[PDB]
Amino acid sequence: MKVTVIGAGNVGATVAECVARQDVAKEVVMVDIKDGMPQGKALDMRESSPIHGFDTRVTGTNDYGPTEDSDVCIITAGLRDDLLAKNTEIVGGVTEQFVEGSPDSTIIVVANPLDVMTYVAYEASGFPTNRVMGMAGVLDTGRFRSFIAEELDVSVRDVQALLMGGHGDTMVPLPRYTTVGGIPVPQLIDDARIEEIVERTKGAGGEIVDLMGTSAWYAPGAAAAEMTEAILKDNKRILPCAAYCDGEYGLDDLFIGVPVKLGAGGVEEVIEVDLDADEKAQLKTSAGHVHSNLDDLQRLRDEGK
Amino acid sequence: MKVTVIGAGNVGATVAECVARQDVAKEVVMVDIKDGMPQGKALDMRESSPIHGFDTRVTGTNDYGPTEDSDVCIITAGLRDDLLAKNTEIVGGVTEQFVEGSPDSTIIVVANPLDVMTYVAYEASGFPTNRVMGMAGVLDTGRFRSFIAEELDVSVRDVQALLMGGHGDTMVPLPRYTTVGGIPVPQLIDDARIEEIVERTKGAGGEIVDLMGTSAWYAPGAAAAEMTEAILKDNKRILPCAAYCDGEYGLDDLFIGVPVKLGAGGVEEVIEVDLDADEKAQLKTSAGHVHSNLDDLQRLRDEGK
Amino acid sequence: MKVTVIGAGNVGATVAECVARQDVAKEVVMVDIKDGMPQGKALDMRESSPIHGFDTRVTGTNDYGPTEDSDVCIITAGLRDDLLAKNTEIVGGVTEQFVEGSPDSTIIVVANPLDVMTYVAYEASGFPTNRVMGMAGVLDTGRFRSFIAEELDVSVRDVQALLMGGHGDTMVPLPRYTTVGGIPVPQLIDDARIEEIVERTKGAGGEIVDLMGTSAWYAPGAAAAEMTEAILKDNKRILPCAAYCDGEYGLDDLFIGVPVKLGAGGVEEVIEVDLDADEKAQLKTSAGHVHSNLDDLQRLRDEGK
Amino acid sequence: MKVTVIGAGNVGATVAECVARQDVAKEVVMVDIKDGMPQGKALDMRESSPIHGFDTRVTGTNDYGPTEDSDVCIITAGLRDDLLAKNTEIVGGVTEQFVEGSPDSTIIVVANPLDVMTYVAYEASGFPTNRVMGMAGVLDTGRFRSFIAEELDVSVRDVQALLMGGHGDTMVPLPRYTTVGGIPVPQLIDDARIEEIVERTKGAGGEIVDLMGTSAWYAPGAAAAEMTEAILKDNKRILPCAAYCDGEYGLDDLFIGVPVKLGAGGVEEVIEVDLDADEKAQLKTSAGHVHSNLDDLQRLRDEGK
Repeated sequence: MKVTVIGAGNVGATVAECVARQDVAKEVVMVDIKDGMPQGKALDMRESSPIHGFDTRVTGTNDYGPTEDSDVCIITAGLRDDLLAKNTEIVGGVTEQFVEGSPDSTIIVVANPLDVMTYVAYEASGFPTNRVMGMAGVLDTGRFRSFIAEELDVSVRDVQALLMGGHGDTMVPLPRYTTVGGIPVPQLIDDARIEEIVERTKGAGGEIVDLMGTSAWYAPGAAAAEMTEAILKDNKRILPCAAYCDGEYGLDDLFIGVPVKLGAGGVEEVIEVDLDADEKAQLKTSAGHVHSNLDDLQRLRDEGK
Repeated sequence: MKVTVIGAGNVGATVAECVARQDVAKEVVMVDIKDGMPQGKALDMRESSPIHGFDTRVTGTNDYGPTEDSDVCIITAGLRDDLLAKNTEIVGGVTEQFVEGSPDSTIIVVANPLDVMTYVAYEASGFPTNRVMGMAGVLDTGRFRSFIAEELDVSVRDVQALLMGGHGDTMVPLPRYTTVGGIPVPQLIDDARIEEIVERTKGAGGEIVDLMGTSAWYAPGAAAAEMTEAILKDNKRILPCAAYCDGEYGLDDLFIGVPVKLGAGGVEEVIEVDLDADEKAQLKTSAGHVHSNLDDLQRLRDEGK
Repeated sequence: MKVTVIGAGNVGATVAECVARQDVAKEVVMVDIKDGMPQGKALDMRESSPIHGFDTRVTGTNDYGPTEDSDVCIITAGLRDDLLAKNTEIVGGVTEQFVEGSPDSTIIVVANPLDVMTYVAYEASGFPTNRVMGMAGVLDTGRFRSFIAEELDVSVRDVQALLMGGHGDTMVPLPRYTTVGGIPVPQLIDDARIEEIVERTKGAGGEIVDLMGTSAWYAPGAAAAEMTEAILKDNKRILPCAAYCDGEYGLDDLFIGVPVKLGAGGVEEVIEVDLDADEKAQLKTSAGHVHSNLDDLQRLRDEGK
Repeated sequence: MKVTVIGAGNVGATVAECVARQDVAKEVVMVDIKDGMPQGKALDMRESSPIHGFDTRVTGTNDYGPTEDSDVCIITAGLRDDLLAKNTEIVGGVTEQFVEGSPDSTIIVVANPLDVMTYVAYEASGFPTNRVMGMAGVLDTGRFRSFIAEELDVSVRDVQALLMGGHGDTMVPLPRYTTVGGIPVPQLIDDARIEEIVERTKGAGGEIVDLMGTSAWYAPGAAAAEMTEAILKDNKRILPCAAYCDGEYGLDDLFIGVPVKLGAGGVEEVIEVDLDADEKAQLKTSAGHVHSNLDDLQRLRDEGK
């Protein structure tokens, strides 16, 4: 099996290196427009291979030829209307370039705004809906779990969480569907502290930008690599991702963050969890925000932007 | 760090090999009364070490000298009144033999009946209550999770469960504290099927005996090795184990299956989860059964048995 | 990918569990004639899967239906003329039963006498020579490396060794092709001690039988599982195995222990290392012994045995 | 156990993340002068911890307080006379700052020029010679092995190599002490191709700089993390590192690249491999170059630089 990562910056390179370390794929190919960068990073990773002990071949290139016949593609290239326009162009374009040579692939998008970029890639791909998804929920939940584990001083291995919706303010937290060793977290942490943690999770990306002046990559890269492993292994992970919904949660014709079953078939099922009145209202708001962005897309298209 | 496993039969040898494969401990020592068995198994494991790639030294012996200054001890030696008498003698005796040379150790008991044998070891040890525990819940939950994952066709990595109480009929299942990707399992599986799975979990040990004519070891060994890793790593796992309860769940002066935080301090906390009326009634019944066994212990002591 | 293990005794079950723990194959199937044993062991392994964290499905059966469309098969069923006759019957028979349903598989034999049983399986298989091999060298080298690492008090990770030929007296040790952190072992250990270690390696199987009264399984199982991983991953391991030689080392028409490149194509290359006069003489003797066994095969066939 | 990494740039952060992923240390602390960078990177790594599944706590700070009572320290801070002066100041200074709070630590230096910086740190540390070493050989050998594995199309797991001396032109390659599955590489690759690979290894750092415009970090970080693991695990790895030599190879009073045994005692032994006339001449030249740098140090000290 063969994996392509589009974009060889911090996030893309992290995806590539994490997939290569798993030693499941035969090859991982980084493609990027910047001459020499994917080549240098790939060479550095290959030189690390005997030390870590993986045989996955890592390649870097500026052309799409070497990405041909890929099984999985992770799209990380990407920098309100200006951004939507700029990233739409980047994501749509690289998707077109990629799918010509890999018609049987499954695509994982990591570009903002994430739910809308997932749709942009789906449309440019010509693939069925199950073959395109976005990484967000796994990062958001990894963050939430890390904060919970820190608060309780418990192993991260025993904290599980479900989060839905979009990123940031439109992210939909589900503390009652967050557990520690099977125990719902509201039994262990009080409401005010849970709400503090929810707010930190919503702003987590910006928090890191504020500290170091650029956005995260270790956790975003790990999250996309986990989704890649599930596809390659066909192991049926249940993870929250940006996925096409047809009727679930009463949403339709929409890519948004939902729990899914992931395997060789891409998004094999969208799981429907019970949401109470307030949670439905939050999800409705988040869906409204995705539709707003979709509307802006067409307006910007109309205007030649 | 150094680990002793008392008993070099199928379960003990599995504990030893699993701990050695983790490559955390410097040494693992199997001690057993049968001349040549722990020696042969340890030699076979050492000869496997370059193939698997672990440096943990595995030793086998018939004497307690080589177990001295151990950090963790897992007691697996062990074959109603006849059994209680026989295993009490074995477990109490090996505990006495062991603790003389390892006064600073933490003990994990794997002998039936499990809750009572955990007490027998505690009493023979002279250790504080936090330093002695029994393996049961991790095996029971591993079983329950495996059945759930099989039923839903989902990754075992995404199924979590909490079970309390004793083994078998007195095991206390908590399906509402069982989740798949964060989603409570009763939302996904209907009541009749959940009850089928609960009953299979209760009888799981006997099921294997009925198939192959002797009791399990891969899963019991893995479970005790997981508990050992938590102590060695001080990683604060939240796991159900037979632990001393002082007031939790309204139980007192009692070792029974409860969720605990495990680390270098042994049982560092007993976590109290919310139990509804029926669950409390089930736990009360299970506690009653442990007390019955404790009563039988003293009767058999009185009678010279 | 799918792996079958024929024989669910100590060695076969170890192969199965080790392959399942690697979490590379989708399924591992143990087949054995003894009702209930493979079923019980497979169930125990499945119940361990959430504790260890693997999604490979382990199945046990008494029939060959469930082994169909396997990619790799490891044959471990098997108990001088009496043994050769008995194991020839077992190995030839199970091979016939297996290949009917898995015509595209690669076979790894673990039955004694190993070089001759590898040929017996090849003949019963109808497969090309590259698709059938025997496990011996990886076990012998794992043993030799473990003894060297113990003698020097160095990591097993840094000791490498090459051994050729058959098992036991006809095993061909190559101390000058044995290194520690790249340093040939004769520079570190003196001749008399190297010869002690060579003799221990030759008798290692019997040593364990003498200690515990039955033969090893942890290291033999690990060795066959390593060979299985190489095929599944197509990672091009260079390992000593019983392989068909056409001209290499001047041997012809012969399965015997040689360094090979292993990948998806089975034995992809037989590597020819330089042997000095004494080493050639030893290999010639070992080949003579394999031919003797091959001769006995046909004599026993002639005699209706 | 606790690990400090001085410098939170690409290399230091890679060391930290690699050590944290091993899940052996309780805590890893990155310290760096740049406000916010180690904090941001550490937060990103902590948020990745539930996804990868490690409990090692990663901390970032601009002060040395949080590094106190560290067991291992990896020094990666650091940018001919100008460089020697600049890095001497950085390395000596951070060493002084660090050892005040961690008097029982072992130090691994990753700053250029590597052999001389290892001495600078040793002198600033007040530690015995066994407690200070430099990372170079493991990176150089990882590179050489990767090139060999690529050339032969074999697993990196089966290629081992020994390299001594300094970095670059003064690096001392030992192709006859380089093996593939135990087979010396000159038996498989011809002289001209081996020399090509040796020259590529010598210039490997510059090759990457030439491709991407900045120096490597995946492989350098992996190499220092491997050395850290050996100390933490006390596993007795035999690896080439910059270590203090007292009489070995006829060198004296000198830190230079040699094969060593690494464990809890730091550099526990310097192993002496047999060198032929040409190899001795190469090592003598490399030692001459280290002494030249040592001489320059004192000249620059004399001159107030």
